[PDB]
Amino acid sequence: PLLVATRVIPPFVLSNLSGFSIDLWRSIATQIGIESKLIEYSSVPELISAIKDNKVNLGIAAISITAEREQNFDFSLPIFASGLQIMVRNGDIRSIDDLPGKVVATTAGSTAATYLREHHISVLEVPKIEEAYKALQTKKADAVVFDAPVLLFYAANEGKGKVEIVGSILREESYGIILPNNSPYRKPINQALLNLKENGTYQSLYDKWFDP
Amino acid sequence: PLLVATRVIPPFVLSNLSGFSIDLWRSIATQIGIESKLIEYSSVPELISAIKDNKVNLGIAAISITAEREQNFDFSLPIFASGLQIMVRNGDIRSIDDLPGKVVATTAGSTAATYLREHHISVLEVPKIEEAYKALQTKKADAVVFDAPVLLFYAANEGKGKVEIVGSILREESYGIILPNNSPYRKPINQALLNLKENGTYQSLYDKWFDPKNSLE
Amino acid sequence: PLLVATRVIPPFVLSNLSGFSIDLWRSIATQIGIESKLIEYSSVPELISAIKDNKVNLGIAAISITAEREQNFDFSLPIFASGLQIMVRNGDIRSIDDLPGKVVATTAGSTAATYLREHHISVLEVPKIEEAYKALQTKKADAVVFDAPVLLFYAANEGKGKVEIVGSILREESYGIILPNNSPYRKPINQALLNLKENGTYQSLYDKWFDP
Ligand SMILES: N[C@@H](CCC(=O)O)C(=O)O
Ligand SMILES: N[C@@H](CCC(=O)O)C(=O)O
Ligand SMILES: N[C@@H](CCC(=O)O)C(=O)O
Repeated sequence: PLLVATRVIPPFVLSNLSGFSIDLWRSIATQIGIESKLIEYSSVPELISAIKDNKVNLGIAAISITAEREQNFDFSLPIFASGLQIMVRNGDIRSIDDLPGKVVATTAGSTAATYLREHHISVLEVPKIEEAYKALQTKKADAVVFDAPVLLFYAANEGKGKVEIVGSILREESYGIILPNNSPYRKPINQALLNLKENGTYQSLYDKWFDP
Repeated sequence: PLLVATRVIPPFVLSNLSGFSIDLWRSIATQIGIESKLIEYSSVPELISAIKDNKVNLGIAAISITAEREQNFDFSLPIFASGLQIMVRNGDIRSIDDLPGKVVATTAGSTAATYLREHHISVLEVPKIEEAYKALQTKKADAVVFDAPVLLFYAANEGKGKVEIVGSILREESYGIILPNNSPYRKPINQALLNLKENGTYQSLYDKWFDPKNSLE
Repeated sequence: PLLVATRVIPPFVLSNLSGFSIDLWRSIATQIGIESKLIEYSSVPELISAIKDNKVNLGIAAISITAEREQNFDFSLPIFASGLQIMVRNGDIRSIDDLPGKVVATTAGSTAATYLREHHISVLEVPKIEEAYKALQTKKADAVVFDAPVLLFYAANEGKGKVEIVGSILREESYGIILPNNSPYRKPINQALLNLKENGTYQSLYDKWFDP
């Protein structure tokens, strides 16, 4: 059976195991005709090490496809469109223009953390995005920078009436299923994914988590 | 010097060779240190066969990534977000629901011809994109179904005030660079494209050939 | 019980089920002592996928034996000699040389379709041949290219006085019973067919359906 590394980050991955990426991988696994075990990891870099250490066959959650990651690993066709975005409390912070000199929360080992560090912005790195939302509400942080879809999902729910997404996408990124190089499952994964997109399953799955 | 198959389809590929894909490939190639020679093909299947028979090293144009093509060929990361859309003369056709029982023109060997056939719609598969537009005017066809980006360009230009685009995207498709299986150029192309997006080059190219508001994410 | 895929296409397969291919299959099945269940399909490609999906054990109608099909599937010995033919309204169009720039109607998924596309002729691909004939009479199409035996049958029947078969055979094609690769029924069917061809049964069936 295929060993699949995952990471908790709603609405793509939730535990109690559910979410967009979970339903998607399952539809993909069945599409191919193989069984798989989901192994949770605390962060993206940990999930990546699992790939590099050959502990799992692939990884899926809300993994950004980046040049640096593509350099040492491989990816399937994109499974979702994302991008970095700023979120503030419900001001003096309206865009990236205002970030220098502020404290911004985000998850450790994320493309957001890397982007913030490159811009020399003071960062409060937390293990789970949920803790960043708390830092913002408690005012420990002045803003949050993370993947647009995740922030929007939050604003649409728990964050309702308590936050605001400001500015434009600071960095366009798409999600993908990460794999080791020369993986024999990349093509069957892409193949299945394309089928799901061509038969209407991807759409149904999309609406379930992003279209009420 | 790599042999690169291309197919004329504005505004991605134009010839008087320019266009969005022409500029994108040039950047990717210049960044990788690769030099190339572009070879023109008359249709998508004709371009695919050149790849299949090892007559070229890869191909780029407005090539939809599909399950069927992915089965025998490889694709880079998507280079564009596109999809099929309906176009009629400026009626009784406003959406997919209005196609069955009608005749829709499109290019032979296109994802649009496939979509139409599979949905049991009568399709006039022409060998030349321009002939599809004609078939609509001549009324030989009731409507045309083709890539949205291409129809918009034709509409805002040569077909301005003579045609109209209707309904939403029938099916979303992304374009990619098609490569032979196990191609050693796949990863470096992906790496190049990713950097081009990260440094803004991609963004600038897109805005050069398209209108920001029409982006399909 | 063997599942047999069929497609309605007179005079080989007609509904009222009869026709040359239907009578031939019955004689073959009776001889091999096999019980069969017929399943109708809307197009040749649909019938083919039924074979590929193991949804049927074989297929018989007016199925052309081509390299592309033989590469992915198998065939019995030919059950008929056919070929592509041009039909016009009741002159100028007489060969492929007059088809450039013309609209030629035929069924979607057929060898005629593939032939026309490969020769860069505009082809109106309809799901039902009946539409092809209508398009010709309505002048939407300038001609129709389809299987000679089928067009001849039409011209003698519903088409009498409104159509004309012109020119010679564009491309010779034989019909066969299509099967999945490694099919254990190929040889017995072949054996059965040969016995019918050798004891006069084939001749009788041929005369019954193709005698002027
Ligand atoms: N898309 C982000 C998610 C990071 C996280 O899950 O914390 C990345 O791949 O870096
Ligand atoms: N995006 C279409 C283009 C068809 C064409 O260029 O004719 C495809 O890949 O089929
Ligand atoms: N002999 C044709 C028949 C097509 C049809 O029945 O639609 C073929 O095998 O393609």
